[PDB]
Amino acid sequence: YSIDTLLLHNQYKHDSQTGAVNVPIYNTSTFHQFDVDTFGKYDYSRSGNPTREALEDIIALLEGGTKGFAFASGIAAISTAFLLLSQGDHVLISEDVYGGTYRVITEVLSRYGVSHTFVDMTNLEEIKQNIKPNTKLFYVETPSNPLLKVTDIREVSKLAKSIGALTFVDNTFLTPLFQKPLELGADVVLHSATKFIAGHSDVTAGLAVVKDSELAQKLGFLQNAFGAILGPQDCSLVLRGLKTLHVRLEHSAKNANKIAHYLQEHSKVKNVYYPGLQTHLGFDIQQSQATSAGAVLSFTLQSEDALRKFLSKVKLPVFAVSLGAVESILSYPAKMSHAALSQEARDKRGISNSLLRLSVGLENVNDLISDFENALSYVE
Amino acid sequence: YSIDTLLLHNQYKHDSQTGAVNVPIYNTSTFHQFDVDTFGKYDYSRSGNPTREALEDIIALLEGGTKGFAFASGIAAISTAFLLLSQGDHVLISEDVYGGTYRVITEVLSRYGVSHTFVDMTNLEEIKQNIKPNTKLFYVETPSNPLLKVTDIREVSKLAKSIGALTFVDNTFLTPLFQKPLELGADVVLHSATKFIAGHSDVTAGLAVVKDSELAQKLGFLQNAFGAILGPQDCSLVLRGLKTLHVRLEHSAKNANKIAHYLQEHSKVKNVYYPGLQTHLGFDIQQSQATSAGAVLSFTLQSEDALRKFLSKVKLPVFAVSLGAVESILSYPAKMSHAALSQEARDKRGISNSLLRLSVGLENVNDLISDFENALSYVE
Amino acid sequence: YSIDTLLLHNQYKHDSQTGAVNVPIYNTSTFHQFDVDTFGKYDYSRSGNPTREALEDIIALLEGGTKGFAFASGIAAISTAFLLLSQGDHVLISEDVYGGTYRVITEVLSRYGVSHTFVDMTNLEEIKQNIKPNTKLFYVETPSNPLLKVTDIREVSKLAKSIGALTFVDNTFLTPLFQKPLELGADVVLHSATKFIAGHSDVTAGLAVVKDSELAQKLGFLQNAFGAILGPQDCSLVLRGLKTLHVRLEHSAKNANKIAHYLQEHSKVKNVYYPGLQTHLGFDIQQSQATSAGAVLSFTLQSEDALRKFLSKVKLPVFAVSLGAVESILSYPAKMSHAALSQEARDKRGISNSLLRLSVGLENVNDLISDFENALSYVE
Amino acid sequence: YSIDTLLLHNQYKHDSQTGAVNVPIYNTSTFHQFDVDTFGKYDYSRSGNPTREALEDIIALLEGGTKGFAFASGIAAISTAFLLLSQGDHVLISEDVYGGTYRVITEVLSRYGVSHTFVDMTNLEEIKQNIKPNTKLFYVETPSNPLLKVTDIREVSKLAKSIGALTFVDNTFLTPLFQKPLELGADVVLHSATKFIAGHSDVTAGLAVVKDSELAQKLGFLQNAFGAILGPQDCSLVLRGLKTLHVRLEHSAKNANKIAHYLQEHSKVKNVYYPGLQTHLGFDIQQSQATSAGAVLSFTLQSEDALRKFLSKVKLPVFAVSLGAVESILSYPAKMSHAALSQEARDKRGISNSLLRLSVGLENVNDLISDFENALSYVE
Repeated sequence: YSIDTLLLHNQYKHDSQTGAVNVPIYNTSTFHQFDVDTFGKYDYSRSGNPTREALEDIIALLEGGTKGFAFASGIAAISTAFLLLSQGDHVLISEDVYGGTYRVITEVLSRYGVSHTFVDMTNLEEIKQNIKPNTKLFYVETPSNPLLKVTDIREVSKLAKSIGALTFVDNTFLTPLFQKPLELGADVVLHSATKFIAGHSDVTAGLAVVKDSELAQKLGFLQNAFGAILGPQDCSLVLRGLKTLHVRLEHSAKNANKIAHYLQEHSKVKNVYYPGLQTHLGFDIQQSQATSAGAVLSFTLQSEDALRKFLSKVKLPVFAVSLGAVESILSYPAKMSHAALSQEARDKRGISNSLLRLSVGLENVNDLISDFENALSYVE
Repeated sequence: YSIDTLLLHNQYKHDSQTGAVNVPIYNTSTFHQFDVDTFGKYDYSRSGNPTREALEDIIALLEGGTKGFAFASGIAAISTAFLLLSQGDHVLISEDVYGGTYRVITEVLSRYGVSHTFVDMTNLEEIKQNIKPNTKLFYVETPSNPLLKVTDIREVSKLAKSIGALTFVDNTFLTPLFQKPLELGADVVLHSATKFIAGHSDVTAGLAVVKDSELAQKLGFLQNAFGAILGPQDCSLVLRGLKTLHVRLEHSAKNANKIAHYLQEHSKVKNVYYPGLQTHLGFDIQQSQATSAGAVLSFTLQSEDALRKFLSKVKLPVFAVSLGAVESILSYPAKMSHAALSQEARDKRGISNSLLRLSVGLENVNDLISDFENALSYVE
Repeated sequence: YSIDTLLLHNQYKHDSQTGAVNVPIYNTSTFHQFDVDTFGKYDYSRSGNPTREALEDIIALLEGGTKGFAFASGIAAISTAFLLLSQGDHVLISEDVYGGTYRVITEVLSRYGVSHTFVDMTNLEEIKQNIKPNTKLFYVETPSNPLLKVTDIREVSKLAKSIGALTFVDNTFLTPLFQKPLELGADVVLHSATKFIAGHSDVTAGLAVVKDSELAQKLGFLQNAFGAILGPQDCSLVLRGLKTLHVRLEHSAKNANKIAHYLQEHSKVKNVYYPGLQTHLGFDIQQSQATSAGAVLSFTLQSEDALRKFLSKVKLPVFAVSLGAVESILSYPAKMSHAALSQEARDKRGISNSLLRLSVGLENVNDLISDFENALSYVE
Repeated sequence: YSIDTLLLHNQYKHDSQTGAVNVPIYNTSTFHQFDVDTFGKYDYSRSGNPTREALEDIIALLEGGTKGFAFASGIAAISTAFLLLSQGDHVLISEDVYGGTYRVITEVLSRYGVSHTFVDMTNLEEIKQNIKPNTKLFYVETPSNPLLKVTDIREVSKLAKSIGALTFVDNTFLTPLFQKPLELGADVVLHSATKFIAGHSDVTAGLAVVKDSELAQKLGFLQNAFGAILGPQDCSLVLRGLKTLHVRLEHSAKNANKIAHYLQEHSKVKNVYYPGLQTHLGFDIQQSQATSAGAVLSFTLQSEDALRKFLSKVKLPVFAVSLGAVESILSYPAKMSHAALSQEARDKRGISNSLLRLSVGLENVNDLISDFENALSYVE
């Protein structure tokens, strides 16, 4: 069976006891013990419960892993996975990482003797150069926000393997549908399920999957010990969202590709960043490790002036910090994700004041293209 | 107004826009920005949202604090508050702390150069003795599980203040109704809302309150940065539970006191541990810092044999790891909370194989006493 | 075991398969059939499901009945129970019935040849007088809104029995805790669970219980056939609310009694209507069929002017159409429940423009009495 | 904008007060009134609330109507719409109607002097023949279950209009995406939102839309008066489901068409019933009133023996009473929907013991076709 069938045909398609086609919501913190000595499958909801257990198994299945872990947020999943390191440990990490990941490495784990260097993970040499004797982790996020730069997961993993260092990949942007980091040599794959997996902007959630039973024991231990667990009612919303992940992402990715091609040929558009354009650096690497360019693109207008005119005229997209919704989302990274950086740090990452990110939702591609046409008509 | 009125008469008694007497559930991760430059009250649910904000303000109000913080679990609240420390920092902590707190200090923060000594916080001298130049935190849990030993919050706080060290108090057992650690000199108060606050065994939740605006900025920063947030639907269940906290705890505490007095006079009962018994060490300290002995007691039968006979015959209580439910809960700490300790560590904490904890629920006190009578009839 | 123990100690205290102390939410419309010929306990959620089934059994237990039925609203329960009648059938009904019941008899069932006469059910003679050969139903609501008039359930039932006519009792105001109409000769007992049973103003729900297996088959058939079912997530909120019904109502009823006695002695108060006042007509009948006067009272100020002054000054109560909340609710029946009547119909029911209803919540009785004192201070 | 854009771009895409991209869940029964005289937008949740109001407006928008009405179940929507009739009124109704509709006309409304004749609504002459002077309603369900017979909505409506009789259409099978009965002359359109609209088998819900403001006042009055309302938390699940209705139904309908063509050419299949087959009676009528054949087909094997062999071997579909799920559902109408009929009534409707219905979900069409191939391999 292909992965689009597995979203529906798995262990949780029908409850044994009742035939229920949806996993019941166990809104219970306490489980009665029918025996004094042996405890029963569940003692305590934080430790485990049937709703969370189903989401954990299904994400492990989608990513080709042995165990899955559900967290209160994607950043809680990322933070918990970093607790796998101890003081003294060094981290090579993408200079383009999610702002939340940036903040946890620089402001929290720095107080606990976990050091880091930010690097271009797309440059295998610059990576090689900054290796240290205590380097225990390579942290990859591909494709990158908001220019969709591509990291060669296989090559970064091989380098990590060569010094017994771990590889973590934040696979939020493409989901398990399009990219499977564990098959490419990653040790931990991390998701903000808040984004495309849940897909409806209605729940905050994080997932991690591993393939190694020792790492699984350690991450499971940290999930329970820090306690940043996804509540059962939130697991249920993620489980429901997962059921449409194939039809949502196939449609949004295909329409993102058409809109990228249309924007790349408009005379008022300076640059388009999308890994499905042949001229996009990483095009080759993307095709070798993923089965789609995804549903997110960025583009540059002529000036900050054009960009503000465009935003004032477009009707269809929501204007928000986030992505991966069934509604199209326009973001202004210079004013949102990257506002807190120096102008110099934004200039180095190519994050100009003319740049917009589009997360493509489920609107008719022809309505999205017309809405853009119309808004671009009032520019230049 | 007394605190039992404030549970209902506060800022959230009626929604401004609609009159709603309950805070709407904002099941939203994304907020549309109506302006390019200024953002609106909410950008992103993890950062803040109206449902979580109401629970945070109401727990701050109940504890007499300036800011409240809602987490995915009590242990996530405790773990996040420990991230206030850095490597090098030393912690004086209760040897009787919750097993989850024990595990995070000994197995996680020990890998980050945060050291600790476990002490009897009821012995001001033993505390004084183990102070170090780098001691930054005193961690109090009063009353203690499962012997309900009492810590003098005011005296421990004064000692902490005298070396510019922080005081944290885990106030899960008594709730803000009965004990207000911030008024007694604590810097952070911590709750498993999973227990009495929510009160219905149906949601996992943690709370922290502070009175100092700097600590509030730091803890708020850590809440967002690690991301172990309480989801809005779970906040709603905690908000609903809080509305009965006075009528639930007044009834359970009063019935716990009657059952403690009845058990202390039964010939088949060896010991009763309850801070409302005049003969309980800490009786005086409890009355000076709290307005009730609470809803939890422990007692010892003659042998492990009597205890197993009693458990086989009692009908009313649930048998579980937890407490603070509307259903009465019997626990066997030697087999549950403290199973993982050495026999020597259990012998030192007074945690014998004859000892049961009772969390008193809302059953008729006369039905509970009869059910105990009946079960004790088949013993000795 | 007393009824306050049965709220917690029943078939649903611990899930067989898992120990769950709360009934899982079966958010499922479809159940997989593991066999072609036999169907399994559940085929379809509207027909039945485990969450609704638990609420149905627990309300049957509380009311001393054989079967319970959960509906989308109290008025849906009342409307479904009226479908037990056919065209030609005549109904004797309380002239003081809930406005929703009034509207369904007069505007809907009147188009289907179900006729009625409105009567004082407190006058056994006026009832006797308006009996007809086709009278199939006596509809009782005791105590009445908003003057809390009392109907003798036993005597009305005996009269009904004597002509093979049914008795329905709307027991919303007192709940099964205080009044058990099935033990007093009623055939159907009806609840707005929206009110005291759920108790938190957060869910709309109706219940019906019967003791006769034929009526149970007919009402079950109508529940399924019209389909006005309570959804599983709403059943869960009602199940959660039921767990505090004893501690909520014991506190509110006791405080209602103190506030009734205090209002009856204030010089600016003209009348108090409460079945716990010795001078209240029905006092004797109430004590004979119920174990409390309940949590609702009404009172009259000197004028509409005093009433408006009082409302402008009181701080604690919410001002709303409803009752049975953990927050105290003041209502103005002349402007709310009974606005749509003629002045003549309000004059006959004693529903003056000086009259307020109070549903007593969980606020400190001394804060409620002070808040009333203070507001009455600005009157006369 | 096309309808697939309107599923996302409507009045509820962003909350005014907060930017919320999802409508908050108003779990509130009571609304505080800030004024004594005027009431505020909401008085009581049964009467109206913001979550239900959004679902009601969005379904009105999709069906091209002026008002929408949300009910506890599709059968509650159908039953409420029948309360538009009075005793004496006569109904012409499809002999193939949903079993719940059949039961309410024959067992409930028959006791209230509402008479009916069951007819082939696909035969304009047989309809014409059974008209009576008191005929007030024509009840259409197209396409029919389980042979997908097609009713000419325009022609049935014209006939109804010609005697001032109402037209109701149950549009559950095609949804507003594919068929708009109000544009074809229907007065009321009815949905089981339980099926494709919600689409995830996780909520029971009904909808009705009208275009006429008088009918809207009458149906709104009956929605409130009988009280068979959809709770806010259930409205939220329907609102969430609606967001994927285009990508779900476009995929399922396209795959249903491929599977219908594949089954029609298999040598072990006797008949295929699908309105997208050129040889299906109603093919022409379907294309004239709808933009797709939909996601449901039926087919006949050689014998009851083949059918039981096929069911024993197929792996992918769930086996259930229902349809319109993201999981493929096989049903056996002779044993499920139509078990309760005489063999003669099933013989007349063409509902043989060799017939299966398939509701196509979101599985890979090639996995569904292979799973059928494989199972058919063990037959004949």
